[PDB]
Amino acid sequence: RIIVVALYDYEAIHHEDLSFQKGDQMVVLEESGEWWKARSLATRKEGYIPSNYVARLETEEWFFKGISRKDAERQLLAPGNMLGSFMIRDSETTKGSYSLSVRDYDPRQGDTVKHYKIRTLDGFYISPRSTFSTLQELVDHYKKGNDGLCQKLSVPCMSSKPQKPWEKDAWEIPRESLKLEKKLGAGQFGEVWMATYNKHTKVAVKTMKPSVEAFLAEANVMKTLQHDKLVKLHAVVTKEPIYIITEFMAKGSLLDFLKSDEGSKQPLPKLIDFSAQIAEGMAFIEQRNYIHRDLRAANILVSASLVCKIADFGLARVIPIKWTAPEAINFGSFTIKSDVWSFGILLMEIVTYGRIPYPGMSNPELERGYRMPRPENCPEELYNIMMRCWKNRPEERPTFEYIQSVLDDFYTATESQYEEIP
Ligand SMILES: Fc1ccc(-c2nc3n(c2-c2ccncc2)CCS3)cc1
Ligand SMILES: [Ca+2]
Ligand SMILES: [Ca+2]
Ligand SMILES: [Cl-]
Repeated sequence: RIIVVALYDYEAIHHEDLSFQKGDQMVVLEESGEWWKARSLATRKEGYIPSNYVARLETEEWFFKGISRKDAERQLLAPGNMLGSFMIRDSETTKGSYSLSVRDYDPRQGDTVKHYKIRTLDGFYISPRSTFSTLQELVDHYKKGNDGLCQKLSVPCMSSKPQKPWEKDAWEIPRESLKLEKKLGAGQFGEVWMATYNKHTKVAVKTMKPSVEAFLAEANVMKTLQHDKLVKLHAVVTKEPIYIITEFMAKGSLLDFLKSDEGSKQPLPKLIDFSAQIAEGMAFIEQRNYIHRDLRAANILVSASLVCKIADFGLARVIPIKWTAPEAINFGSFTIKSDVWSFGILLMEIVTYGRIPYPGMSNPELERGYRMPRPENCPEELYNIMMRCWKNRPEERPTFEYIQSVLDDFYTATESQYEEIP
């Protein structure tokens, strides 16, 4: 007898899925991954529901599960929030513990987010003097007054409806299910379309010009590489020409967005954030021991809410020298370090708002030790990161883990990560 509650509103759009509202209790009948079979207690109907839409602490309006410090910082500084906006989350360095992230303001620094460790007793407390038995007592307390905090607690961080999962057992789909509506891009190997799946789910389809099974297997490799900074691979059409179905990114490629009007209005910390998300994705690729082979702003997608994701890596294997490292050009040796070089070039693209890497220079001719000069708006240390990425010896290039760690806390000293309260 398992009972869960709905965290968000969900309207059914399939044959056997259920419609429920925020707060509706339900009885779990079967747990089958992204989709569970359950029975509503309000409608008494048995059907399918998305797992990530229900919980059995998560039910609290001020708790956010599985999110990092940087993620909290991003979601709190997002539009729709104010001073005092806060959240309680799973600690990222203290496994099993919790942390509080609060939005603050201060001149000369702008809008910020402070983070406080929450210590579990052997109850909870931020300050040893003021202790609480439940987290709800903590939040209720600090909503009354700072009491040591950077700011008085106000309203929980604005919750965002999660991504609707792909329908069950729909990895291989019939072509008739798709209506390719608007061509977004074309190339030598195929084209890219904005399309609709079964009249309900907007997706992006990549049509591949005409081995079948081997490519299919490569796609089966890609499908298991799921990450928030990697484009979600939903479905595939098997009959030629092969269609690759992925999630739709509203603002398209990072290149086009940076060259766009809205992109030119994006400040430097936002660019740093973009490249930090890209670095995180490439770090996920790095930990899994894989290779992108073609890292550029053109191969990075941007969601509607300004989220940068890595797209279509590994497709290159089934087949850009300015983004390519010397060790990969002269000897065809492609490794993660060449991806680091490529990431340096990408960094340069992002700071220069999509500008061509070596302007005025043709592909031929680096041997004289020439590196791109630092742009006027580019920070010296960021340029230092670029230079570290552009090193002749591949083994002397930084890891994507380290690069991500540096870019994430680019404006924060290590000591200033979590505020200390006596
Ligand atoms: F399977 C895939 C389908 C489309 C793409 C794709 N390739 C490019 N863009 C998109 C894309 C566009 C819009 N939404 C999502 C992806 C934009 C510039 S080049 C990649 C993989
Ligand atoms: Ca500086
Ligand atoms: Ca500290
Ligand atoms: Cl029942």
